Amino acid sequence: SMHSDLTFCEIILMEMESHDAAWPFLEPVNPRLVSGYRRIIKNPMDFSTMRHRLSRGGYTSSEEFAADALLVFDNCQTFNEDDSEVGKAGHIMRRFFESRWEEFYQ
Ligand SMILES: CC(=O)c1c(C)[nH]c(-c2csc(N3CCNCC3)n2)c1CCC(C)C
Ligand SMILES: CC(=O)c1c(C)[nH]c(-c2csc(N3CCNCC3)n2)c1CCC(C)C
Repeated sequence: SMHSDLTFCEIILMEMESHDAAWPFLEPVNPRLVSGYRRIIKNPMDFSTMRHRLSRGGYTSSEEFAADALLVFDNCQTFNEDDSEVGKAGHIMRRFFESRWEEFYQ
């Protein structure tokens, strides 16, 4: 399971999931709702996958956790136009994440 030293990451992820712009990213991108996603996006990521990975001990370090967070936002900007609803949400969430991360990494 998760080491207590990563509790700050668990909290950041909880706060991300609660954010008004998080709704696109809560669960894996759903083939029932959009086609051609995994054709393009070779490493899908979403907050529920991260939540389960963190809780089971699948992140040994905070850097591995942060890499998956950034993968959510990198995938979003690779697939979606910047002015689309999901594209805009990804930019909001990246800023929110990076602002929280910078409290710890400075
Ligand atoms: C392609 C993409 O990057 C997307 C991401 C990260 N999310 C979503 C999305 C949209 S609507 C929804 N849910 C989740 C589950 N609950 C119902 C609503 N997820 C997309 C598809 C965008 C567009 C093609 C509709
Ligand atoms: C239910 C669902 O599967 C959905 C699919 C495929 N797309 C969208 C979507 C994208 S953007 C937008 N709007 C609505 C009108 N006002 C705000 C912008 N709805 C949804 C609703 C999901 C909900 C979590 C927001």
